[PDB]
Amino acid sequence: GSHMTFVALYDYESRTETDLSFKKGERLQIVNNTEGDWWLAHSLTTGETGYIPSNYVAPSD
Ligand code: NI
Repeated sequence: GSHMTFVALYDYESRTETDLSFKKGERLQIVNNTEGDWWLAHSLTTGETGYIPSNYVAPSD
């Protein structure tokens, strides 16, 4: 709940208001994971927030 972050595996460009654009290697907090395919995430690396494809991240663990 504050102990885990995820790492971006690939670059992703959002053209939607609510998606997050990110680069591979960013450190992300998962905010909402109620759905399996799209998660609300916050990038600690950029300070930006938005939905991400869950297949584009893996736990940093
Ligand atoms: Ni935690």
